[PDB]
Amino acid sequence: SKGEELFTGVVPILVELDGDVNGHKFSVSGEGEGDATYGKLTLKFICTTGKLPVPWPTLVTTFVQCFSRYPDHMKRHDFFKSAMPEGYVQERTISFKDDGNYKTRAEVKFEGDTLVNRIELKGIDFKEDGNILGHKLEYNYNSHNVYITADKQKNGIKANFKIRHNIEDGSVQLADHYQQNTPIGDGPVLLPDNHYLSTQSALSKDPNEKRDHMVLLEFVTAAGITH
Repeated sequence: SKGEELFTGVVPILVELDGDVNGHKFSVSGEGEGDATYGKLTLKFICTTGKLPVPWPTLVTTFVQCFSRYPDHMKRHDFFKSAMPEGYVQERTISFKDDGNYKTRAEVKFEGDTLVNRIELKGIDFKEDGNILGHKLEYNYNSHNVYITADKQKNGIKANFKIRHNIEDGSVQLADHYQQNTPIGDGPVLLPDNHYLSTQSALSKDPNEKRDHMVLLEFVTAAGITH
């Protein structure tokens, strides 16, 4: 795609989110950069409204799959870069097993040379002292497979996957994800064969930062297609 050529180097990223979870309103701003050549993301997020009212890990998937590394032989399956620069809408329902749900709608597109992810998040049905509103999730992150399929009538894609959040008692909080993405612009986009993105993420803190924040280092590779 022409879109692909926009990602051969390091690209600066901005993330802006506004959220309302059970009437707790909040905002997050993030900055960093992506290097799709290496499937690599580096960002720092800051809650600008005070304390974040949900655990940071629960927002990772919401906070730019155009930075995944597509092997050369899988170039024809990279919807995400093909929609650039005009971008794509990304919508999800995230269902926290035996707790509430997030519904997210985001638009991912270039503003100048910067790749931007603008998100609105709404959370309902949460338990006041469940794992989310009760802040019972560990500050860490597991490795997943994101299963993608074409969604031809939308000129886009779907994804379906299961995120695992470790709980501080040693258990696990499942977050089922269902995702749909729709291109914004009028150039041709790539409608892929079924495949998956293999993810890994490391969460950390900046020792000099006293605002509520998250540092994220993430690597993602497309897989599941041999030729």
